[PDB]
Amino acid sequence: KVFGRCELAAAMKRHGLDNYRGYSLGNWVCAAKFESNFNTQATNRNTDGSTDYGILQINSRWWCNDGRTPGSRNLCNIPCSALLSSDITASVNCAKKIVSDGNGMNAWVAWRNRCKGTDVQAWIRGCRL
Ligand SMILES: [Cl-]
Ligand SMILES: [Cl-]
Ligand SMILES: [Cl-]
Ligand SMILES: [Cl-]
Ligand SMILES: [Cl-]
Ligand code: NA
Repeated sequence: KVFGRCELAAAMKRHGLDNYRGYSLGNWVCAAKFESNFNTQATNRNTDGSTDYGILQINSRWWCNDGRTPGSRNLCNIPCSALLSSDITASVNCAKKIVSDGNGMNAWVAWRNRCKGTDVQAWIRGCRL
């Protein structure tokens, strides 16, 4: 599923991401835009053989099991394929664990390079929330 901007903002708000660990909703929408272009089916392989999955590009090196990342962890206790669903619940719940692990949203490279320090409120401007 390819979300619209305001559609995704509303879904993320319903799932408790607005101001989660102090990160306003626009931060999460901006991260999803640049990680996946709002596409739940996005995948990208990393140099070390791990793979990033879904709307927030969560990495099989630490967070999910895909059966092909030897020596990795599965800290969200899910198969990585569950992060590709049109229902974003699994991605949101795993992202909550990630953002709580000490490094905040710096875990998302695209957030750090393209959202951090910008006017992220623009990503939810005009949306009925
Ligand atoms: Cl957009
Ligand atoms: Cl915001
Ligand atoms: Cl594995
Ligand atoms: Cl949902
Ligand atoms: Cl933080
Ligand atoms: Na893994």
